[PDB]
Amino acid sequence: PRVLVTGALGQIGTDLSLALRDKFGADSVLVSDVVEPGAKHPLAGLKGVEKLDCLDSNGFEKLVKEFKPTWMYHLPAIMSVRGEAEPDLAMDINVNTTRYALELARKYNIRIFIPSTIAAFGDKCGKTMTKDDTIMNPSTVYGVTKVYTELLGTWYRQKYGVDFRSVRLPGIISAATLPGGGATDYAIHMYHSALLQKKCVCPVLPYESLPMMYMPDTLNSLVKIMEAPLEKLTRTVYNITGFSFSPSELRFSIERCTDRTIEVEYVEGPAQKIANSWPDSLDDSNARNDWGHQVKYDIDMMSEDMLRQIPILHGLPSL
Amino acid sequence: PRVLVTGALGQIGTDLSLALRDKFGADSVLVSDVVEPGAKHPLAGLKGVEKLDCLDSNGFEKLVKEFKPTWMYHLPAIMSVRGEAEPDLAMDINVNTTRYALELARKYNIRIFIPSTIAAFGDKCGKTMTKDDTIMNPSTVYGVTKVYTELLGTWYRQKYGVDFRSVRLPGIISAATLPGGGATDYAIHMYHSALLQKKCVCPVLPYESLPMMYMPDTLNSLVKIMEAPLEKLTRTVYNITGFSFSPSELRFSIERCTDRTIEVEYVEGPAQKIANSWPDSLDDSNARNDWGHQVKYDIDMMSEDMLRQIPILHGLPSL
Ligand SMILES: NC(=O)c1ccc[n+]([C@@H]2O[C@H](COP(=O)([O-])OP(=O)(O)OC[C@H]3O[C@@H](n4cnc5c(N)ncnc54)[C@H](O)[C@@H]3O)[C@@H](O)[C@H]2O)c1
Ligand SMILES: NC(=O)c1ccc[n+]([C@@H]2O[C@H](COP(=O)([O-])OP(=O)(O)OC[C@H]3O[C@@H](n4cnc5c(N)ncnc54)[C@H](O)[C@@H]3O)[C@@H](O)[C@H]2O)c1
Repeated sequence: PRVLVTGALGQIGTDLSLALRDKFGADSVLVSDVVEPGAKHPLAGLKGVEKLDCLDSNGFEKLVKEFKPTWMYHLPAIMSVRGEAEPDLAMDINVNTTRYALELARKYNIRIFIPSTIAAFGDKCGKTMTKDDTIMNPSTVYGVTKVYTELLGTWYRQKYGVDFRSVRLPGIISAATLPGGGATDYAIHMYHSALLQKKCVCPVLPYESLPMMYMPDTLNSLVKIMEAPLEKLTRTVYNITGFSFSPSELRFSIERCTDRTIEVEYVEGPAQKIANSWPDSLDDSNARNDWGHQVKYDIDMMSEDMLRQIPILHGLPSL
Repeated sequence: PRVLVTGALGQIGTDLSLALRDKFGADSVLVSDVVEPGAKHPLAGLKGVEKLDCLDSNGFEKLVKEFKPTWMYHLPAIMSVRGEAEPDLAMDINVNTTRYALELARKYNIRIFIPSTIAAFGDKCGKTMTKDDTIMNPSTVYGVTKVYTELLGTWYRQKYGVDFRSVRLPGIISAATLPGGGATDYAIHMYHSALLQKKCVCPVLPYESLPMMYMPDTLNSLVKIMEAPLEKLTRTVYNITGFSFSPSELRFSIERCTDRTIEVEYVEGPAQKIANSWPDSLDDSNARNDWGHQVKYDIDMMSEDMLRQIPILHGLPSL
């Protein structure tokens, strides 16, 4: 497998890029992003990490044509909250980069991964154990563009035989890289605002349950879905989930793990109406069945690791 | 009541633009298109006809700014058959023109109608009396872009308060336009063939039912929906239908009228797989109930009208 990741320097890409370099050999992985990594970023100083604007279609084709990837994880998008404030940029990046990637996959025979999201859903979806197949009525421009992503990929599969694969990722939690302007960002800032002990102001309301998942489970599935023989895939897009929580539940979990009575001031934010139009939980039976999606981490295990890891990697108070 | 039409010179835009000039006075109406009207084009010569490529937002804005519409019907799109063969074009037009249209509706406070289509539905929609809210899995790039069109316009309404209105149009019959190799244009080829007493070569399978509507009812409806008080509109996107027929029912209808046999040879054309994935009929009761959508022509009525009108408009043989 010769693998290319676009949008690599972000939350997902960072841990993805490292896990692919580790699993497959730093030689077999090329990675790229619009910016250059800064001084402290985990992929800084590493070979095979290019600067590439996915909107520059010639640059995109030239990187691909030279590297001859066989897999591609196409990760750039503008996410929910920031898309509502910069919608022109979200229409650009999430439609046009997506289109250039599908065309390069076709032209150059690439198995292509594009994440969708629970943001593709909206208030008519069936919010409890949402099925893979249901009414799609997202209420953010982000989700809108990702419904397009899902349908456009599936059409490329049908029309040209392009091996397009996707999963509707839920809230993904990690320590390495701080998230990129979505609603689930609160969780990770709570973990920090527990460490520094400063008042966590949480934009999301306390009992708003969302599907969520910890990064190593997320990394395991990203690869596993892409390892799978095409014949085992009954569809192109799949719900996967780790487990659901509310911000009062994260608060509690971190409150156990630390032995502290930490402060959260629930000052509602733009994220709130966004989250509320999302499902409380997904049915991911079809992924479990088709290609063996599996979770190990529960919410308490996640906190253990998280409070243990931010200090190492970022240098906040330890123990 | 002031009115911009874009893509005003095609099938719908010709009989919409003439209906609107009549009803609301020619000084209220501006029609535009990327192409000039042909000398034999109904709109030839006439005051109030403009040439605009909607891919150029600056010109669209200019025209919009000069004229100052209260209303806009935005009609340009590459439909289903041509889209599969020219997807680059379908994606540019169906997505980008739509984008610039909604933005100008936002910026200059215009009531904006953009039609969707039954082609936004796929094989999972519920093919009998299809509902307004259902699973939307389009088998065409056209269909894919129209779903995006539905969701991006619904989001414009919630985010900025744009008055976005839309209906899913069934197959649309009119004498005023020629038999192009489109998806539902077998119906219109079978009339010209019938008066010419040639054979009809029908690419669509003999008992493929489809939602259809005779233009009269479409122009009535396209206006009824744009005249409605906002508070009556329970939704942004409505199914409307006239009536469903198959090619064999349309055959029995023509022949009842001619009192001759006319012979049709059924083959496979590209239209067949596309039309097979579309529904057999639509539930349009939301459109009846909120804004009084109504249908006057049945299939015999329509055939009688078309038999008359075509020789008149295109030189063909008659009775
Ligand atoms: N992390 C989550 O909770 C989550 C959930 C669901 C889906 N996703 C999906 O995962 C993908 C990435 O998520 P993330 O959280 O890692 O994003 P991020 O915002 O952390 O990273 C996005 C990266 O894209 C890069 N980028 C932006 N525009 C670019 C361009 N034009 N060319 C090249 N690179 C560009 C930025 O440099 C950034 O590194 C997105 O498609 C997102 O919808 C993430
Ligand atoms: N005809 C049908 O039965 C039917 C059914 C369902 C939905 N619709 C929708 O109704 C709308 C109009 O359909 P139609 O039947 O008149 O199609 P049409 O092709 O007959 O007319 C389309 C017009 O768009 C113009 N155009 C193309 N590119 C343009 C651009 N860049 N800028 C400005 N104008 C451009 C074309 O010159 C043409 O005059 C389309 O959205 C179509 O998807 C039509």
